Amino acid sequence: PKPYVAINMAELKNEPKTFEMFASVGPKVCMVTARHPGFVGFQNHIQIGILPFGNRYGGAKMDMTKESSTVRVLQYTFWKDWKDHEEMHRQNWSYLFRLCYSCASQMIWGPWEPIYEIIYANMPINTEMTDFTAVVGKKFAEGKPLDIPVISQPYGKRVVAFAEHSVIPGKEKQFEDAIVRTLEMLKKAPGFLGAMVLKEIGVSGIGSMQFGAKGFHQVLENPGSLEPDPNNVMYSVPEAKNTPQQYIVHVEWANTDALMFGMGRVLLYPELRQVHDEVLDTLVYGPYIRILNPMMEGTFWREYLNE
Amino acid sequence: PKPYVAINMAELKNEPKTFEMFASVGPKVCMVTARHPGFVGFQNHIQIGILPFGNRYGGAKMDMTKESSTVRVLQYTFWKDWKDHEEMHRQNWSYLFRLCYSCASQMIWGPWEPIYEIIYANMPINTEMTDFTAVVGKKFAEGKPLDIPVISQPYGKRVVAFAEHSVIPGKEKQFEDAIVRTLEMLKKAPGFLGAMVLKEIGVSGIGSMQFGAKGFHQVLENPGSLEPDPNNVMYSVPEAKNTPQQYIVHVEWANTDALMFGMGRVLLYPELRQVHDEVLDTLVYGPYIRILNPMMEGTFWREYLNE
Amino acid sequence: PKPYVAINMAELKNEPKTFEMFASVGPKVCMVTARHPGFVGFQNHIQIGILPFGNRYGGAKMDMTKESSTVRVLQYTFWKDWKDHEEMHRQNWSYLFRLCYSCASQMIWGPWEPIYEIIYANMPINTEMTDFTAVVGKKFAEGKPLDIPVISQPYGKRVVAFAEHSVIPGKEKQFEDAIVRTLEMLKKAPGFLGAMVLKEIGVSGIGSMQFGAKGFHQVLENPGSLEPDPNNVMYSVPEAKNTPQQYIVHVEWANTDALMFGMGRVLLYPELRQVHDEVLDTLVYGPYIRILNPMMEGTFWREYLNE
Amino acid sequence: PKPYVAINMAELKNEPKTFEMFASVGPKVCMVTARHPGFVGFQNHIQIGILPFGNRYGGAKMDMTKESSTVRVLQYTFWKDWKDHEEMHRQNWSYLFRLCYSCASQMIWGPWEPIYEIIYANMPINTEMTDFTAVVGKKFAEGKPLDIPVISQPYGKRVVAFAEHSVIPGKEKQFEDAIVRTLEMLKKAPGFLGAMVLKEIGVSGIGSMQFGAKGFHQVLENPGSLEPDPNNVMYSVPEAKNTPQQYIVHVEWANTDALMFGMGRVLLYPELRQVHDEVLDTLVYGPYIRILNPMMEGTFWREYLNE
Ligand SMILES: [Fe+3]
Ligand SMILES: [Fe+3]
Ligand SMILES: [Fe+3]
Ligand SMILES: [Fe+3]
Repeated sequence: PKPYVAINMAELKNEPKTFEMFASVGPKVCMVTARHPGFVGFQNHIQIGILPFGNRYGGAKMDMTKESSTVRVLQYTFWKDWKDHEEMHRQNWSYLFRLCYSCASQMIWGPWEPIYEIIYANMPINTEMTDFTAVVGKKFAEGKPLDIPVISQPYGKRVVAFAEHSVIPGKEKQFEDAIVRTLEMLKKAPGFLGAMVLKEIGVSGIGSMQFGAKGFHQVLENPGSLEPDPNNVMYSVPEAKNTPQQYIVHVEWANTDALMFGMGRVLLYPELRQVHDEVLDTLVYGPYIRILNPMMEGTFWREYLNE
Repeated sequence: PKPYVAINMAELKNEPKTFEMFASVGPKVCMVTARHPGFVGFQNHIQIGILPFGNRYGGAKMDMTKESSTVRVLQYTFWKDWKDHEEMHRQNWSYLFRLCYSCASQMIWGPWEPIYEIIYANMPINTEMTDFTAVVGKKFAEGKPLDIPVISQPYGKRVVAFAEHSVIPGKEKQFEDAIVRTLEMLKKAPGFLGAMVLKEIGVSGIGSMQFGAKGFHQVLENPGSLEPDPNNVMYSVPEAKNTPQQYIVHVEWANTDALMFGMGRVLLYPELRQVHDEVLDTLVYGPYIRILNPMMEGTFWREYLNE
Repeated sequence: PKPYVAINMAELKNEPKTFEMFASVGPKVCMVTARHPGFVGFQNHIQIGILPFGNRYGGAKMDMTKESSTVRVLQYTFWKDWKDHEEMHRQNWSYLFRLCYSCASQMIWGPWEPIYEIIYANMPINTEMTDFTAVVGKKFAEGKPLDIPVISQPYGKRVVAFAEHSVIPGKEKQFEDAIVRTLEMLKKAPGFLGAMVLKEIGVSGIGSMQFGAKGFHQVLENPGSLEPDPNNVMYSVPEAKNTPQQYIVHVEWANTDALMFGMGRVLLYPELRQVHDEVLDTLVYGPYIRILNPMMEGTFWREYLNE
Repeated sequence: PKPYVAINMAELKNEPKTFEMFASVGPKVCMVTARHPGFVGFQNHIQIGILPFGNRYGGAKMDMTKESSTVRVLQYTFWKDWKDHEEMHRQNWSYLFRLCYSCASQMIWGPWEPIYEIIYANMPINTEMTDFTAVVGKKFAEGKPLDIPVISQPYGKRVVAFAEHSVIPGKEKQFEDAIVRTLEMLKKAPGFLGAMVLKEIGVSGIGSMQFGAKGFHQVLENPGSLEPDPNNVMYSVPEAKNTPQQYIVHVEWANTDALMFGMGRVLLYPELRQVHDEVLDTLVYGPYIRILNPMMEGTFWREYLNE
């Protein structure tokens, strides 16, 4: 079935010390998160660039890593119930906070952790190029050759278009109907590896280190080994849900060329352009498209999705 | 069904500013072109070199990009009816002319835009290496394993042999029969990714910036933001059709080695050489073979072709 | 009287080896050509650049020799009858083919040899700056001061505007009348050294190395010392004549500045601009203006012209 | 059916001028060779190294190209009848000799051209990585999935083990029986792309430039544009057949590691070692194993082989 998604967002200095901490601390946080039985996996991204839309964002390009002074991370964790995410944080607060806080020296902004429900998903399991022979054989043995997925390679061997949208109040249903129609046609593009639509349902105060006064002081004064009071979070997840309603349209691609022209299909193919125009008419903000590299992931989240 | 093809040809300085403008302005032109419902896609090429034919063109080689001071572009746009191309230009002239004119500072020759009909086509849909598992599965589920195409990868990951021919008046039928027979045998060469024969039917004056006196002066005097009179084009598309009749034989290949020895099959394989000799006996000019890289493309034109 | 003109066109690598062969092989070809009594001279050009028309071809300039990776040659041979050119080639094929073929290692495109009739000529004999005293004296002694020409210096000491045009079918007479009126007024421009209008009447297959299948294979397989079958040309000169009709407007100038502002007189001088507008209204293609340096020439062709 | 094989052998200076002539002159010779209807294709190799057999040839390695002062070529041409090869050489002698003689400046040894019959062949058609989807689809449509070959990529994208053997007189039958059993088992090794056994039936004197006294002087005295008398060869092909009987065991591999450990299977796998020991007991000379790169080839010879 469809899990809920927590996306931890932060911006850090673009320097080797940051990427060393990704390799040291990242796996630990993931291991702590996996203590909860509602955890069904994760997909962690670094932003490598921005889709320029021709020259609409003419200072951007799809790979800005060599030039950029910062790196933005977007860490998806998937949950059977979004309340599992909140329980996990509280049950493991002593490990989690101390781990996360060790990133402090590299932080420029964040963490900010909105929660989403998945309202549409066409996402395959990941496979390495070594796996497809056995996948094909199993599917033909089962009499289901239609179930043979594209090869979506894990661990940094594909790219993600992360398309931010916020919708005019009262237009959410028109947006949702038109974006599904759009993605159902978009899957014809070469190198298309899957898509899903995330609809924000709120924000995790504890995952965003957003406390009341007491916890705020505990964070600012912290030597690194004392927890802020997790009961000092002043708001529930739904209380922080944004209006205008926010969505993420998450589309995966074989490479940045397939991304650029594949996403471009909603502008260049007249039939799809007419359908996607109904999306555009609903927007307060967007589409703003970040280019992401899914480097570290627990691919079994897609096994849960498609069961 | 078979679309018509407009091929915009130009020669520009081989320098980074030229390729930057390809990345900034090119997508804009394509987006404007896609406003017309008769537009079914595009395939935009840079010439990377010239087939030397042994040492017949001993100064040429298949990849001259490092040494060449110029870059030739050949931009295919595909149309349900060629008149759609003419209508699109006129309906969107203010955007198109101003976009296109921004390339002027890099231009050495062109634009020149002949219009072609497709008299023969054996062209697959494009697929990325990630896609072939799902394509195979669907074709077997549909009971059509013969319909499984070769893997023709989009966006700069294959090469094109662009073979110019002009034919002795009265020999067009002999040319057309023998070239089809040739291409039906050529598809056995390894790495063959498809072929088509384009027969010129005229030239788009508006796409070639070829006006009467009034438009000529408006082009030469232009600050960049004023349109030449699009009604000042003095000839219709068929009025400029060339005699001797011109053809493009367009053959796609996995790589330049497959191209070199695959096209060479019409000289090296006795059975095919006898067939291709009937092509050669009809020619005023050619074959002259440009090596093209299809870098930017709207691959859905092959979906239209093969429906 | 007016001779016919064959223009051998080719594009070669811009490197010292190419120019060394011009000095070694070029004179030999010309010497073989002078074996025929219908040969009345020659004028051999390298293209040094392209007229930018302001910034219509903003990437071009009048002298591109330092940056360009290729060099284009345009070799005029003049003939009492165009059939003399065809006879000469066949009678001397063993020398000519082997001489021309030794250029192969430098060739990128060509040879392509259209044949032209001269429909208008205002061209003086060449003289060096040392000659003018005797020319002046001789003309006054004869009572013919009007026969004193401008000083048109031979052997690379003037420049040529090579202006390509193709004309809308049915407008040939309007083009020809208007271009003659244009050139009769243009001769007032400072530094004007003469003009002629060449009208294409066909293409020499043998001079273009355009054979049937048999000769094509003999060319491609050639070690350099065996002739392709000269009777294997499959078309006569007039059979290859182009429609739309092609013309060359050939104007000679004291220097590239005189050329730029002198040719510009058809745009800058209102009275001449009105006349030349009648040329522009007839065009399918052009004017496209190559800047040529006449380096090697047999100036006695102008003596034949002016007798 | 099984063609006959001519293998032209030579050793040339290992310098870029040698490889430029391979690209310029090589295709010309092949085009001349394809004039004969008995020609069914070719496979041209450069030796990249020598299999060291541990340190039995401790000064050799599988890739010696960076260090070696020479390059050895082994050019296979395939013929319906070996007499066709002899006929082809004599019928086209003036082109062939002059083309071949242009290699003189680079030659250190050769040419030497033995002729072979194929007594065993397990060789697939070549395919590029782009082709296999259609090959699989076609074979399943034909109901013959067992006929799906390995992917044997043409044009320098695989390697060849060229294993020289000469056999004790009277042991040819034991050798032939044991090598076929060996190769039938060897096809199990990973990356095995095919094998064939060539049995020498003679030597082409004309292809080896081995004339009588008259032709020898004509060769030594040649300016490059005169043929030696091709009828001055003093021996027929079978008159030069070697005793001890010579064989080539030709095995193709995905890469040099597959080659080293795959050919090594006859030493490392006890069951196959016992079978291959019967080959070793018959030998006067060998096995000596050259590592070859098949760079230029006419892949359709395998289409003739497997029909
Ligand atoms: Fe979290
Ligand atoms: Fe166009
Ligand atoms: Fe000529
Ligand atoms: Fe041979």
